[PDB]
Amino acid sequence: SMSYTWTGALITPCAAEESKLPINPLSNSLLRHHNMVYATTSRSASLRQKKVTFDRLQVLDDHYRDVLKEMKAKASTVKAKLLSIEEACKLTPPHSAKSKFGYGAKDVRNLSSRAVNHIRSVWEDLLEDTETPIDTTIMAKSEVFCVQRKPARLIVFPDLGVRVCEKMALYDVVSTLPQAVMGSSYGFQYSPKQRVEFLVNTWKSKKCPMGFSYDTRCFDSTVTESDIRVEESIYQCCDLAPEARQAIRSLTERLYIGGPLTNSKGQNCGYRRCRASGVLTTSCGNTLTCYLKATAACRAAKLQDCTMLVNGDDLVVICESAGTQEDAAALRAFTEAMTRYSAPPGDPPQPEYDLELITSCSSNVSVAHDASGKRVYYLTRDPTTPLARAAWETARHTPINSWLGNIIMYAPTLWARMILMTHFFSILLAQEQLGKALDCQIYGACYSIEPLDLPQIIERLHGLSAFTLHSYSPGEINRVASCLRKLGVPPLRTWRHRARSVRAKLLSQGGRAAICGRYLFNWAVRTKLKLTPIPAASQLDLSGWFVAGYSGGDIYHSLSRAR
Ligand SMILES: Cc1cc2c(-c3ccc[nH]c3=O)c(C(=O)NS(=O)(=O)C3CC3)n(Cc3cc(F)ccc3F)c2cc1F
Repeated sequence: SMSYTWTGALITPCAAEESKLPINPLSNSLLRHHNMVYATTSRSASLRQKKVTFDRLQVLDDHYRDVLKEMKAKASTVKAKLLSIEEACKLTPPHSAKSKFGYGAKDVRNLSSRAVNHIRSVWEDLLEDTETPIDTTIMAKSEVFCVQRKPARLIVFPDLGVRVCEKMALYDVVSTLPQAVMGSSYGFQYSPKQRVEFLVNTWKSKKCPMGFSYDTRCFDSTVTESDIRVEESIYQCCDLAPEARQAIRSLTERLYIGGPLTNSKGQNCGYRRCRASGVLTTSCGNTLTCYLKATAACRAAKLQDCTMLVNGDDLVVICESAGTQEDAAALRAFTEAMTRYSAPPGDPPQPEYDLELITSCSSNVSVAHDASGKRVYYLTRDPTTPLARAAWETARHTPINSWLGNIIMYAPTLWARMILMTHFFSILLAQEQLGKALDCQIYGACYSIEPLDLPQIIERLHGLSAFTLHSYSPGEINRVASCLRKLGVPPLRTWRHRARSVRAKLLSQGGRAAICGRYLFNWAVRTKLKLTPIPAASQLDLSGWFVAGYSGGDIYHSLSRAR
């Protein structure tokens, strides 16, 4: 069946759309080639519609059926809880899209009578009606990139009331079921340090390792109605409250398998028969589907001792080599099996024999040295997108600060320490905003974090070595330096100079600012300050940070104030 059908109505914006990076003094201090930075808009939506619309042909076999039964036997151990309305309301981001029914995210979070009444009505409707397709809005996503232009990605999501109900029925399922089913292969249970440890230990565990990343083209569009019903068959193995069982059944038939598309103007846009990108099950469902197809494809390909690491549609496989020619042929057999399963490749996978050459979750393993000269493995990535987005976020107030998420997740990297920390601490200190909480995203969930709490966050995630790495690889240094020339970012010497300045100012303030000066900027001086465990680090409640993926799932993970 076609992933989408269209009526001809356009994918419309709801307000004015900015596509060019503004010429602003603060962003220009970071990145001077402003014309290279752009944001996607609804103006390119028709190009994306063409790419995501195609017929799916899916052929299932015994390997697929065998793996599915194995997955369901593991799902059968799970007991999932129905969330109360209050619990589901607290998981709603403060800036989540308002309902079309007269209330918004602040009303949901405040448990306003109108919001609660409407959520109760939507819940009862899911329990009573098993078939009426649920309306969804389709919008073009506004995302920033560096040239060499991508068309806008499309986001499809139901109304706020339905999103609260999805949490009630499925938040516990999507949070706990993936690790129960996939075990160590489930990527979202790992912090970046745990992920690098898992990749390095897996790589070194093979007698002669071979690894590859597998890029499915337009994954959400490749997801069939059969895949979404198979995903529900796994959720149904949980012990569930009867209302949760009916809600999951109704949500599957009325929303997850497909439904009508409406634009921002209220016009009928078309019909979807594939994965919606903006529902609570997007991450979990994609992860399960990708794991199932890949596990079965490994068996069809006769790949030896496969270890998968899956995050949604992002897949990396590490296995035992059977020799270069045999590996090349088995990888072609894997691709053929994935294609039969309706997961054809974007670019053909390539066998890799060096762990540092593999890109998974847009990241690669690299090596640096700690204060003792000991080798420390860590995850890095090409810094082009992070820098382009940091420049955008400097010129415009954006709802999500990718720069803050990048400092947290890529804290050990040369580029996050020398450029992102220096730039934003310099600006925030000048604005007396170091203690102002900002929103960022970790594995798709929204968190409100104060920049002054970064040292203890980084220590907990990455260890104290994140503040002592030096002797970065020549390849990594070259990639960063080349990116700076390309984007017109000042060279690393300028960053060191700016860091010494903000470091002095932070130290002069005492308190949490001085802890930022000491730990975050010790790299900038020859006269190193002594770095001991931060007392606040052991007290941090990082429950919920690295449990599951929630991208597109409308999840907020910071504390709700009492009432
Ligand atoms: C080192 C490291 C950092 C991240 C971050 C991450 C970086 C910066 C800020 N905040 C973050 O969370 C994410 C991530 O953005 N997750 S997500 O669910 O929104 C997914 C995009 C939909 N991931 C998983 C992931 C990354 C892809 F680039 C692609 C697919 C994926 F699953 C990571 C894996 C890692 F090894």
